[PDB]
Amino acid sequence: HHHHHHPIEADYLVIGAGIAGASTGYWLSAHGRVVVLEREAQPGYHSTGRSAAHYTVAYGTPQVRALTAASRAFFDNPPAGFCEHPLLSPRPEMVVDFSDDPEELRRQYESGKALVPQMRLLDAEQACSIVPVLRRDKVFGATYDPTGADIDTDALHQGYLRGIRRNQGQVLCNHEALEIRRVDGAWEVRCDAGSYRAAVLVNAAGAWCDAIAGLAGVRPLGLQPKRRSAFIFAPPPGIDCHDWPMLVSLDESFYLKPDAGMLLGSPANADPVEAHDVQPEQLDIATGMYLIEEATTLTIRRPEHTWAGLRSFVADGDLVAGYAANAEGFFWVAAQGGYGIQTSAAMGEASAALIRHQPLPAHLREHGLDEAMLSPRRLSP
Ligand SMILES: Cc1cc2nc3c(=O)[nH]c(=O)nc-3n(C[C@H](O)[C@H](O)[C@H](O)COP(=O)(O)OP(=O)(O)OC[C@H]3O[C@@H](n4cnc5c(N)ncnc54)[C@H](O)[C@@H]3O)c2cc1C
Ligand SMILES: N=C(Cc1cnc[nH]1)C(=O)O
Repeated sequence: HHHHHHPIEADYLVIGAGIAGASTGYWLSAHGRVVVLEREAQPGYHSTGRSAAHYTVAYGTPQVRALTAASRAFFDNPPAGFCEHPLLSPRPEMVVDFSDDPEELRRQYESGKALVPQMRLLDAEQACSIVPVLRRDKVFGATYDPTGADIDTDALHQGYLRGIRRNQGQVLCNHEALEIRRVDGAWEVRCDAGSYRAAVLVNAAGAWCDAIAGLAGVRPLGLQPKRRSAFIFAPPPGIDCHDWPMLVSLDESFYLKPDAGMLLGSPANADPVEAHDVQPEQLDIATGMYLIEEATTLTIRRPEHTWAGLRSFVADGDLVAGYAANAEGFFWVAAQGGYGIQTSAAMGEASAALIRHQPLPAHLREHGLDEAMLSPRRLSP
């Protein structure tokens, strides 16, 4: 009984305009009519706007590391017109053993080196030379990856969205998917002012991917959102930290990285929560500050910024890009975990190819990617 606009027909409806939907949409948009439906007034209000903006190959499961490695070429050399400035800035990563676990440190070095030939094994004095605020008594060695990079996430994200629009796609904010139904051979999404129809529904809804499946009547993946908090604080007078690496503890108890002229800290937490607009917890922030003040000579007065975001995982820690079994046209782009920005070029290209029933492009297969490794079918016996 209330007015709605006539339905809009497309080839692919993408739910969510974060890095997952934007990257998938970007690679789809040259081939057909893309409509991206985003709940919020802005596309990057949830996880894509809350990251540490870093690129690190030796991080995550083997599938994650391949997706990340395979994304570098786009990031370093994107198409003409994609963006105005470089997407990556040099930022090596140093993983420091603060718990005296040489066997773990060696395992991570050998593992890392196998993918990153320039990775180095450092002794405690070498780690303290690189970040001189480290407490030598607390340091037992480190790994060092000279190939790490900071990512200009806003430029990357906006580049994907602009690409969609240049290919006559639509990116519609304030268009929460409220209902989803298979109607006359298409998926039909009701938003508050009108509905959208396409043969393909691309579920790129971040921590809400299983909620979208629940609207559609599609069996969910078992996605678990996990809260991670972070904060920005001023370095003490006299400390010039602008060229420090990203510093991470071996057991992921905290990390620390320069953010221009400030420092970004985090307790690197993973507290399981429901999908929601997540806020930082005081205990998260206090724990991160405590651990930084114990590992280093830094004293932290009060943060300039605090936030938290959701890193969402399925049971095996791997990303998901594939059609749902037994649910025609429903395509998952999910389980980005702590890796959705640094994997986005490979995930977007792969997902788009698979949506289109195409082979994975050579450069992706050469990095050891295949359809089965990405598929949600692997979560099932
Ligand atoms: C503290 C922290 C540090 C991190 N560090 C890094 C890092 O250094 N590098 C890295 O690669 N990753 C990092 N991550 C991970 C990265 O943030 C996520 O993997 C990535 O942002 C997930 O993108 P997404 O598109 O899946 O999710 P989101 O960006 O959350 O996008 C999903 C979108 O779906 C929309 N949506 C949900 N439901 C609906 C609906 N009903 N209708 C319409 N739209 C809907 C949401 O509003 C949202 O905009 C970090 C994350 C955190 C929190
Ligand atoms: N991905 C991160 C941080 C990161 C470190 N190096 C690259 N990324 C996270 O906190 O999920």
